[PDB]
Amino acid sequence: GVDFVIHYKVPAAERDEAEAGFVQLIRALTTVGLATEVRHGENESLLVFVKVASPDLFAKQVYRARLGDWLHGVRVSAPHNDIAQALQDEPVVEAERLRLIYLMITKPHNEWKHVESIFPLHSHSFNKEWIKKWSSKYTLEQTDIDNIRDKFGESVAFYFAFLRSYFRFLVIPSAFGFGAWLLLGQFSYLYALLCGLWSVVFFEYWKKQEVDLAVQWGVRGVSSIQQSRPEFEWEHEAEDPITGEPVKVYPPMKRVKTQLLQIPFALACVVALGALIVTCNSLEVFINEVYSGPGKQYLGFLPTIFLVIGTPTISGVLMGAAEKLNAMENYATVDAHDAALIQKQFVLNFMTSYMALFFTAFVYIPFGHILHPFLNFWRATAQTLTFSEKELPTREFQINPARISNQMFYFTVTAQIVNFATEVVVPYIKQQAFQAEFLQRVREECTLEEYDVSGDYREMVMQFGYVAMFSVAWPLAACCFLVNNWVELRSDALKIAISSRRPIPWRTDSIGPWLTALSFLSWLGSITSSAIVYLCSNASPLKAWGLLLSILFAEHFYLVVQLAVRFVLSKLDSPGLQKERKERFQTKKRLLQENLGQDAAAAPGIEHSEKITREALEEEARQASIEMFWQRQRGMQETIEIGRRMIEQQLAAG
Amino acid sequence: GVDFVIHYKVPAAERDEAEAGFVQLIRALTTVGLATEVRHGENESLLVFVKVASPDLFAKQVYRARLGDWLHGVRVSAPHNDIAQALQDEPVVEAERLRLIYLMITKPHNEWKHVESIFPLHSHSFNKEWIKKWSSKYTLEQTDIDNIRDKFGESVAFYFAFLRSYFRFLVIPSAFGFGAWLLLGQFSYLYALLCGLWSVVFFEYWKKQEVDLAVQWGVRGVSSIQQSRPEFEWEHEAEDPITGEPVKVYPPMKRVKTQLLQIPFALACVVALGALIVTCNSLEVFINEVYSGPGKQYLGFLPTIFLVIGTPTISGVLMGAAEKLNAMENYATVDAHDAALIQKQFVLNFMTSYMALFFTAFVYIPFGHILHPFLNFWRATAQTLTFSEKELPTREFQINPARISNQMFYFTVTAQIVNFATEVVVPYIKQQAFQAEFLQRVREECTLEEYDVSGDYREMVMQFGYVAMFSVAWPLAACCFLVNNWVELRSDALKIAISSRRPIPWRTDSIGPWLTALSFLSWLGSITSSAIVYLCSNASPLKAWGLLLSILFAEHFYLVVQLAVRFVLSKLDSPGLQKERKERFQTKKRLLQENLGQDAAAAPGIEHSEKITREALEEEARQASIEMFWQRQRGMQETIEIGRRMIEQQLAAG
Ligand SMILES: [Ca+2]
Ligand SMILES: [Ca+2]
Ligand SMILES: [Ca+2]
Ligand SMILES: [Ca+2]
Repeated sequence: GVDFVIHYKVPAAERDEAEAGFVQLIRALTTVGLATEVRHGENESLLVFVKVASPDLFAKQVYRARLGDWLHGVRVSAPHNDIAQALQDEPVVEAERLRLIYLMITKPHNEWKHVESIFPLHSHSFNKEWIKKWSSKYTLEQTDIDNIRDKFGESVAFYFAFLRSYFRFLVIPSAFGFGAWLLLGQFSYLYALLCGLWSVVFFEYWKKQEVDLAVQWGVRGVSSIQQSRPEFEWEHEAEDPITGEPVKVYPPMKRVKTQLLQIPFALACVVALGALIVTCNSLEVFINEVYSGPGKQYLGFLPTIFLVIGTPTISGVLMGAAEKLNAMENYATVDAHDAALIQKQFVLNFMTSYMALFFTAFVYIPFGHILHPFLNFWRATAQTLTFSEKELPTREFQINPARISNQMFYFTVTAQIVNFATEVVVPYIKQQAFQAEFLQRVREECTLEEYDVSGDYREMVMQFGYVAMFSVAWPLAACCFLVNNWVELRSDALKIAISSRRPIPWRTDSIGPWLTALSFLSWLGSITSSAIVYLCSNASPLKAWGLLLSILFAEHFYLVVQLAVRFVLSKLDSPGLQKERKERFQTKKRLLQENLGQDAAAAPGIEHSEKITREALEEEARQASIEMFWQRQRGMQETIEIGRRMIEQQLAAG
Repeated sequence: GVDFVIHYKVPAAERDEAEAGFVQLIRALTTVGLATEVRHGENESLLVFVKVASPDLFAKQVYRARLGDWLHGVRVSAPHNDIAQALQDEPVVEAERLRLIYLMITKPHNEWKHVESIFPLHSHSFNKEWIKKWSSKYTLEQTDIDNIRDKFGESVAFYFAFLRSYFRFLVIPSAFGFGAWLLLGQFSYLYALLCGLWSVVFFEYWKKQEVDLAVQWGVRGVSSIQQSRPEFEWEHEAEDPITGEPVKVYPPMKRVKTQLLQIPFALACVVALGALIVTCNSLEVFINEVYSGPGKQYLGFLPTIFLVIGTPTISGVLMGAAEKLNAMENYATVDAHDAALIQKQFVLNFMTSYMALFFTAFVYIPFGHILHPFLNFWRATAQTLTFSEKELPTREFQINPARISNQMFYFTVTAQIVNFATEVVVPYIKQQAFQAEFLQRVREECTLEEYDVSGDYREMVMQFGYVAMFSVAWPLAACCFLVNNWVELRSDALKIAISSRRPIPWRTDSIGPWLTALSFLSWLGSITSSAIVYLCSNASPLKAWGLLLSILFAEHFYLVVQLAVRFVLSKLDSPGLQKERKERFQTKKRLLQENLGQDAAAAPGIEHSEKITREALEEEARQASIEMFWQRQRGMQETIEIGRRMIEQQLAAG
C-alpha cells in the first residue's frame, strides 16, 4: 500500500518563461498566503504541492464552516459547545477537509491564467479494500455509501446511493417481466400496467430518500450556498431577503424569457438527430430487407458507419448552440449552470437512444407501407453508385416483426457488453499504451481526466427509459439491466480508482436534473407502452379510437397511480424531516427553559377563587371612584342558589 | 349603538329539575374554577353569562399561548422579551381573546350533558360600519380582511380573502368571455383554451396567497395543533417524534384502507342522484318537446317538483352513509373530521349542480336519438295516469340546441337571483315571523344558528365549476358571476351580522378541502370544455378520433400550462416564506453573537506565515523525538528558487 503526504496538487503549464515565470511567481505568492507549498517539477510542468500546515488554524476554519452551514439553515443544530477541538466528536471528514481546503485555493484567492488543473491524490490503501469489499458482497449497505461520501463527497456518493436503490427496485420489474415473458407473452396489456405502477413507486420512493439522505449527510439546501459564477451577469445590487448580505440581483423573469428558447432548440435537436437516424434506418431496411446483391455483409456495416460519424457531428453542432444558450440564461451558481446544460443535452441523449425503436414500434411494424418512398430513394441512389447501368436486384419489401425483438436484445445485452469494454477496458488500454515514486505516481495521476458523475448518471437514466417505454416489447429487459447494474456498481467503483483521478469533493442534496428526466420518461413510458401494445399486437388497426382510448386509459392510470402513491407516502413517517423537527424543537425548548427557569408548557385551583373574587372587587372599587353594565352576583354559591330558586320558579308557571 | 359587557354565553336546557338542577350545579361548579358567572334566566332556559375576571391572570395565559404557538413552530419568533404586559405592543386581539377563553371553557373543563350552545355576542357598533364601509367601497383592500380576522377569526377571514381574490381574478374570464361572445361566438375552441389557462393561474396563485396569509396572521401549520377529537379511537400510546409528549397513535395505513370505501360510495352517489336527475330531465323533455296536451304549464312544474322532493331524500340517505363512513375513518382532530365530511358531500354537490348540463351537452344535443326509449316510457306512463283509454296527443321529438343556452342562463342569472332571496330574505322573513334590553338581545341572538363558512364556500366553489367546465357554451357566464360576487361580499357580510350569531373564533391556514375541489373542477373542465366544443359545434361527429384528439390536446394543454405556471411562480419571491426565513436567521445569528462575542462569519496574512513555519517545526520536533514521508523545503522563497532553478534546467534538455 503506497502512502501519500499531500493535500492538493497544482500544475502550472510551461510555455514561455515570460508568462510562465509570472504564473509561478504570483501563484506561489498567493498560496503561501495561507497554505504551504513544495514544488517539484516533472513532465514538462512544475507541480505545486499544497497542504495545510497549522492544524490549529485549520480546525479554526473547519469549525467556522460548521457554523456557516448552520447559519443558513443547512445544518440543523448549532455547534453550541464553542469548544473547537472537542467538537471533533464529530470528526473532520476527509471529504470535508479536502473540500474546505479546495475552497481556500479556489475561492477569491485564485481563478490563474491557464493553470492546468487542481486535484487531490487517491488513496490506494482505501481503493484496494473498496473494490475488494464490494466484489465479495452480494448486497451493498448504507454504511458503504457513507464511506464513499467520506472520501470522495456527496456528489459522488449520491450516484452510488441512486444506483443501489435503482438496482433493488429493478428486481420487481425483473420478476413480473420474466413472468410476462414466461406466461403472458409479448405486447401484454398487463405488463404495461405493472410497469407504470412500478415507475411511479420507485421514483416517488427515491424522492423521499433524497430528503433523508440530505439530512443524514447534512447537505439539505446546499444548492443555495455554493459560490456564484464569475461570469454571472447582474444589473443591480440589493440585500438578501434572508441574510441581509449584499447580493447581486438578476431579474428572474428575464431569465424565464430567455429560457423559452429551449423550445425551438429542442425541436431543432429532435429534427436534426431524428432525420439522421430515420435515414440510417432506411438504409438498414433497404440493404437487408430489399436485398441489393452481393457484398451485403460488407454493405450491412455502411449504415452503421453513418451513425458513428453523423451522431457526434450533428449533435456536436447542436451542443454549441446548447452551450451558447446556456450562458445566455445566465445562472448565478455553478451548480445551476451545469445542471441546465445537462437538461439541454438530454434531448440529444433521448434521440440517440430511442429514435431507432420509435421508428420500429410506430412506423415500421404497425404500418411500414409508408417506407416505400424511402426505399425507392435508396433504389435509385444505389443504381448511381453502382456505375453499371443494370438495375440492382430487388425483392418485395416484407415487414419483419422480429425487428423490435432484435433491437431490444442489442440495447439490453450486446450494447451493455460493449459498454463494459468501452467504459473500463478502453481507458485501461490507454494506460497500457502510456506504459521519487510519489512524484511518478503524481505525474501519471495528473494525466487522468477528472471523474464525471454525469456520464454514469445518464447511463442509468437512459437505461430506465428502456424499461419505462420499450420494455413492453421485451419484458426480459429488466432482467438484463438488473444483472448489468450489479456489475455497474463494481465497475464504476473500479474506474474511479484507476481510470480517473480523484474528483473534488462537491455537495448536492439531490441527483438534480435527472429527477425531471426520470419523471418525463416514466410519463412518456405510460403512453409509449400502451400505444405499442395496441399497434404491435397485430382485426384492422383503427387508429381513430383504438389507439387513443388505449392511451387515454393508460396515461390516466399513470396519473391516478401517481396521486395514490404520493398520498400513501405522504402519510408515512420521514426520518430526515423528523430528525430535523425534533432537534429544532429541543433547541426551541431549551432556550425557553433558560429564560423562564424550567417552567415550560399549572391550574389555579378553586381555593384561589378567593383571589378571583378580590380582583373582581378592585374593578368595582375603581369604578366606584369614578348603569346596568356592572351587575355581578359575586360568590360561587350565591349564583347557584339564585338559579336554583329560579328552577322551581319556572315550573310554577306551568 | 348598543353595547355589551359579556365574553361568553352558556344556556342550559330545562327539562326536568332532577337533571336540569344537576346540570346547573356542576356547570357552575366548574366555570367558577377560572371564570366569573352571572346567571339570568330567560326564554325557558337559564343563561350563564361568562367572562374573565382577572386581567393579570388572563394576560398571563394569553402570553403562555403566544409561547405555545412558537414552541411548535406555528409562531416564527419567540416572545423573548418576557414582559407579559409590554408584549401587548402586539395587543390581544378580540378574536385571540374570545378564542382562548372559549378554549378554557371547552378544553377538558367541559363537554356537559346537553348544553344548548356556547357562543359570543355580536358587536353592533362594529357590524354597522362593517356593512357601511363595504357598501360605499367599490374595491375592498387587505386591511378590511385583517379587521374581519380580528373580530371573528381566521376561519371566517379566509373565506372573504378567497372570495375577494376570486372576484378580481373573475374579471379576466369576463373580459375574453364577453369578447368571445361578441366576436368568436358559441363553442369556441379558443375561449376553452383561455379558460383552462386562467383556471390554472388563479388556482396556483391562490395557493401561493394562502402561505403568505398564514404567515401574516401567524397560523401557519395550526391544523396540527388543535385539540384532538374525544371519540378518536386509538390502539396504543407513544411519544411525539417532535414534542416528546405522550400522543395517542392510530395506524395511518389502517385509515387509508378504510378510506378506500369512498370509491364505491362516490359511485353510489353518482348513480343515485344521477338516475334521479336524468329521470326528471326525461320528464322535462317529454312534457315540453313531446307536447302531451293541455295543462302543459301546470304539468311543466311537475318534473321540477320531483327534484325538490327527491334531492334531499336521495342525498339525505347517502349522507347517512357518508357520516357513517366518516366516523369509521377515525380522524384525530376536529379539523380533519369535518374537512373529510365536506369532501364526501362534494360528490353530492357536483351531481346536483352539473348533471343537468352533462345530460344536455353530451346526451341531448350531440345525440338525442338515445332519448327515444326514455320518451316512450313516459308515453305509456302518461296514458295510464290519464285514466282515459285514448292516446295522449304526440308530436315528433325535435332536438333544441337552445336548451344548453337556457339552462346556462338560469344557473348564471335566475338561480343567482333566487339565491339572494334564499340566503338573505328568507332568514330575514324568519326574523319578522318571530316578531333588560341586553337580555332580550341575548335571547334573540341565542336562537340564530351558528354561521357556517362551508355553505358560503361551496356556493363559490360550485360556481367556479360552471366557469371551468360549462362556460364555453355561455361565455357571458363569468360576467354574471363577477357581478354576483361583488354583491356576494356585501351580502354574506350582512347575513353574518344579522342573520346568524357570532361564530367561535377558529383558526386554519387554508380553505382546506375546497383546494382539491377547485383542482378537480379545473382539470375536468379542460376535458369538459373541449369535448363540449367538438360535440356541440354541429360533417358527421366522428366520436372515434374526433372527440378523443380534442380531449388529448386540451387536457395536455392544461397539464403543460400547469407546469409552466408553477415554474414561473416558483421563481417569484414569496413574502410569507421570506418573512419566516429572515426572522429565523437573525434569531440564529443573535445567539451566535452572544456566545462568541460579535465575531460572526479574518484572513491570517502573509506575515503570520512565520507562525505557519513555527507550527511546521513542532511536528518535526515531535517526529524527531520519535522515511521519505516527511520531506519539506520550508520557507516561502526557498521553494520558489528551487522551482525557478528547475525552469531553466528543463529547457536545457530540449
Ligand atoms: Ca457499464
Ligand atoms: Ca456507469
Ligand atoms: Ca348569494
Ligand atoms: Ca354566500
